[PDB]
Amino acid sequence: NLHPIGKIAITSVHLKLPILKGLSNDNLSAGAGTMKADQKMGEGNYALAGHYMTNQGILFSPLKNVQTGDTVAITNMKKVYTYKVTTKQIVNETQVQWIDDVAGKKLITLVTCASPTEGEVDRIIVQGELQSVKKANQKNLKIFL
Repeated sequence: NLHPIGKIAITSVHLKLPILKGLSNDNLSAGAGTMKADQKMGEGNYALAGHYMTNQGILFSPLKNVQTGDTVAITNMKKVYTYKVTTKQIVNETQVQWIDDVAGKKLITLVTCASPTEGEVDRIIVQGELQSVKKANQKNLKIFL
């Protein structure tokens, strides 16, 4: 009953998760939560956060293995938005500007803890630039199966 609004896939690290609205603890434990109220796929800077791991095991920790040039795809089941990773950084939690819209860019920004340890102050940031928007047909949706 979290009601996913989409899905994210990063084939390079075998990540496939629901996208959920907002950063509730439940959302962050189940998938990628939207970091801003008003963001839209394929527009501005689409920001998503998830826990590094849960009780069960890994969640967003595979971000640590994502490299520049990797593709990240999201869908709302209407269109598929494919982004190409332009940076991966470990930053301090205070660097909130990473999720801000950037004039003349269409970005995705993925955020998780730098580690599972108590009171971790650092975050893994994976950011990418929109490469394509395609109709959510069988061919383009396959990667989300």
